[PDB]
Amino acid sequence: GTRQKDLRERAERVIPGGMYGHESTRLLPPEFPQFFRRALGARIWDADEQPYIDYMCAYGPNLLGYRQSEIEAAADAQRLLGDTMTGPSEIMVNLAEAFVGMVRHADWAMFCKNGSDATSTAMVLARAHTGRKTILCAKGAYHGASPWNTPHTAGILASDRVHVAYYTYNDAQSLSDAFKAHDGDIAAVFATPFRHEVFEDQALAQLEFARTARKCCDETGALLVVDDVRAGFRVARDCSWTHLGIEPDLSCWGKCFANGYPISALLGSNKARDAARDIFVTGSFWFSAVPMAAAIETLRIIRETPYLETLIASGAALRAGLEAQSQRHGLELKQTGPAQMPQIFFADDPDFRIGYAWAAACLKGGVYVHPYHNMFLSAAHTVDDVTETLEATDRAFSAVLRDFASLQPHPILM
Amino acid sequence: GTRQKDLRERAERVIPGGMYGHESTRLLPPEFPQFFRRALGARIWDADEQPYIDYMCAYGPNLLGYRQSEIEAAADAQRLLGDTMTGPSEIMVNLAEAFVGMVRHADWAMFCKNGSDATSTAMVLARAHTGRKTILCAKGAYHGASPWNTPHTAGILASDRVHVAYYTYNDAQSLSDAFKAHDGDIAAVFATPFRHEVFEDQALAQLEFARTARKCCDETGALLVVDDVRAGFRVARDCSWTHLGIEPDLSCWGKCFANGYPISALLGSNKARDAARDIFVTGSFWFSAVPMAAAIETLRIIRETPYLETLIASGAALRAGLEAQSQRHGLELKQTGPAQMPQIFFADDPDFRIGYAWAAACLKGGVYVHPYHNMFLSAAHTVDDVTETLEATDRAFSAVLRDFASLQPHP
Ligand SMILES: Cc1ncc(COP(=O)(O)O)c(CN)c1O
Ligand SMILES: Cc1ncc(COP(=O)(O)O)c(CN)c1O
Ligand SMILES: [Mg+2]
Repeated sequence: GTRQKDLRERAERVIPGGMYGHESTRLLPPEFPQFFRRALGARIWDADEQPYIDYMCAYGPNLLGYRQSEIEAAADAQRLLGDTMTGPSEIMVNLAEAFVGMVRHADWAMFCKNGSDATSTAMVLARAHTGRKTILCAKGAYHGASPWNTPHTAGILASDRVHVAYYTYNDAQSLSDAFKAHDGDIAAVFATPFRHEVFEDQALAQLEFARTARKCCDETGALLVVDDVRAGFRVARDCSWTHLGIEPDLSCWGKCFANGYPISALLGSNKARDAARDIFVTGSFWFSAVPMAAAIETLRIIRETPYLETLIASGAALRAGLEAQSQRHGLELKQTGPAQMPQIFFADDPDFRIGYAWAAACLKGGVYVHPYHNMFLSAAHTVDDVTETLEATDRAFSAVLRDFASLQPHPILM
Repeated sequence: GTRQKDLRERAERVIPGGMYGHESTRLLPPEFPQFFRRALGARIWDADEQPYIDYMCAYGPNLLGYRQSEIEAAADAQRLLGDTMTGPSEIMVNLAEAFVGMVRHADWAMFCKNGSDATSTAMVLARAHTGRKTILCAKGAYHGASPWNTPHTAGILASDRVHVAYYTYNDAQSLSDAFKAHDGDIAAVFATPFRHEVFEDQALAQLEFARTARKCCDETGALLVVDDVRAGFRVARDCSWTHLGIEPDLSCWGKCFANGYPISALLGSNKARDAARDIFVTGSFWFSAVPMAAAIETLRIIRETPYLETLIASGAALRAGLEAQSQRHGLELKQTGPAQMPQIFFADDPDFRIGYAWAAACLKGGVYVHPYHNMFLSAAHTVDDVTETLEATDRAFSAVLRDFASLQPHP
């Protein structure tokens, strides 16, 4: 609309490319809005005041609803006291106690801003702890956008990641072999708790893979690092490997544990405490109290309320509804990963032209779904939201069938 | 006091060493409180409700006073709309226009969280722009706590910084020599706008040094990056090298441009725009609107009010007062760098025993000063605050003289 077009014209002049990073719409159909005006519960409004039921949950942070009144009350109370001060607030202690108490593997916490801050801290910690160099990551796994791990390597030197080595996710043989390929020199294994990457089907972690990670780390003294920045608190009320009976040495957390306030965390066992004290990591904003107050109230709600069961039920209902609509319209889906963090692709759609068209058509019905990145459910998504969503998705399936002969892949994608 | 001691005991159990990073009190005298309860204007209150006139300004962020009412009203207005959303707020555009408008060398802005995010982005951008490897930094200059730049190297590999090379700050010949030592391979020169580092006297940047940096960059196509995360908006209303007449290609900003709200920025000229589009930098929280709304209002106040002149006047008064006071007591100071971001050391105090004792004695008088790290003035510090500060500093000078024979360095 008129406001979006003005904003895009202006943005291109003063922001490289008009926008950047994971929230850029550059690889989405052109009808996706870039700039928003407001948000509440499970909904966002674009600059032209069109509402969307939001299945990105702000790319993860919106766990409980935008402007959730209890979290905003806790943030308000802390803001009357102080935020970014010469030292941390006393409540930093309360937050570390609360987080450590919830995470069975952890005896301590460190707070930072970005999830990338937490994964980088984990990497440096493991090198200090072991005196070894090699960090093992799954090929194509996203752990942040630092030089060591950013997925797109313009301006990145080989030397920035020369001591990162790779294994195939969910392949126990591949991981075992990676330990032996750098025999005696493994500082850490990083693993996301499931496979959650762009343009790729999701897949749950396999027990044998997770056991092999834990066993090889135990045998060698390497630290097991679960990167829970994305899945944290939508799989479980603890580390997302809890249900596999596999406890890491370090876990990284972010996005949603203050329901949108900027704070991330490294949780660590006592095994790793000395190395955590030896490294030097910090930032201007890492000791700010208002995000910590929001985190304390979010963690309370996580502990004390059926938020998790609620958002999973909404996810499951959406999944079932799309399966049924899929069969009716003759357009097979691949719905993968947990229903509460779903990847929803079309079968037999290798250039994504079908998925792109369908996602764009859902916008016209007031639904924001994503053709290449996993989605997310919030505890604020209602049974009514899901019913209304499925009316939009029905029409989107019809629009894709109607326009099927004229569909084109995204040019920049191509 | 009692609450501080309970908190340190509890902290030790659930946080490595009870605290970490630049706000840890580990290297300060033991009477420095680690944990605080509240903050307002130029004052902080510790966990035992003792007020201090605060000369750290939260280590830079507090430019206009804690809980500054206009910035909080602007933050409130945005919070009723939305903060961390599926895309940025429309106000991201307003913020970029405002920041670009204020910064003469800049045509575009990118926003992030940490100052370290901005400096890292500048590094990657320069390598993408030039296709070269070597980043030149001043020996001992702090640009963040990433693997490539962190000052303490536990867990850091040689390979993390093998393409960072060093020059001597304020030494034009050293910088020129460093270009030639990596001939045709310089991606960027990073410089803080003055020397501002721990345990060291500060020094203003020399014109010939800055001109050399600009000229060597111009000749080689390397990018000149001014790291203004610390000094930004306390030296000038533009890049802190504005008074030298030297414009960088990139400048890095953070700490105070949203008066405590967490947001940082890379500002760049069109020369660097293509490379800025080519690199991939992002974060979950980098597109949040409320820090951007605080930033817009902070930047307006910076442009439209005499905040700079106010904090400079306060810094100048404090410096002249301490000069006179120290001389009366026969204890010479080294007050270095800008008066509004002062380093206050004692002459002939190589193990900091005197400065530590003095700084500790200031706490008893309700004044928070730092014996090894530069301090900061805010526009909320008043003439009466300086007068009251000087009463406490006087007593601290007397305390140091009384206990002089017994002073011991920090363990
Ligand atoms: C000049 C300079 N540059 C970069 C940084 C990094 O900022 P942050 O701590 O917010 O990551 C700092 C922080 N002291 C700084 O002083
Ligand atoms: C699993 C995972 N780890 C780390 C990060 C990095 O977090 P941030 O973008 O907040 O720096 C992300 C962000 N997508 C993530 O999904
Ligand atoms: Mg625990």
